[PDB]
Amino acid sequence: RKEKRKGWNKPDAFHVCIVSYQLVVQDQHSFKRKRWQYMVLDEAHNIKN
DNA sequence: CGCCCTGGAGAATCCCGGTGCCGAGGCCGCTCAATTGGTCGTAGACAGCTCTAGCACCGCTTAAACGCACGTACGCGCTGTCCCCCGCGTTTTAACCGCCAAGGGGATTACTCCCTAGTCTCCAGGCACGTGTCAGATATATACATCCTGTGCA
Repeated sequence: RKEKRKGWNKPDAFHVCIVSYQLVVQDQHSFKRKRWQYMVLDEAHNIKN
């Protein structure tokens, strides 16, 4: 993940990113820094709580 | 034939932004032991006087300190050996959350009696002190006890 995040910030290396549900719990501090346009949730019956 | 010195390579570090996050401090409400004064009685500093071991000293009387000479043997330097834990990759488990919500007992706060001991008081007696007495260690008569000497002998 560090190797994925070293081409991350300054330029645009991707038009979309694929991140698992549970990884945003640990990496929430890193993912909250970058601005985003669309964040979509699959099978929302998880987050329902 | 194989080793210091150089050069290429790699990665670990330092430092400078860049944005989200939370408790340090400020602000208020409040509220209780510090502050001020008076009363009261009480131990500490000031002599006072005394008395007693520390101080400085002098001179026998040994007795450790010292200087040195020898020495020998273990601390140390060097060398060969080998093996054991570090570095790294691959396997395996501990712990967090999600589900899906309930109580539970133990220190806290507040209240409530109740009785053990501080304080005061007087009566008595007991252990620090002075003296009696024996234990141990000390210094000296003493009855033989071992050389020395007249001394008489064969």
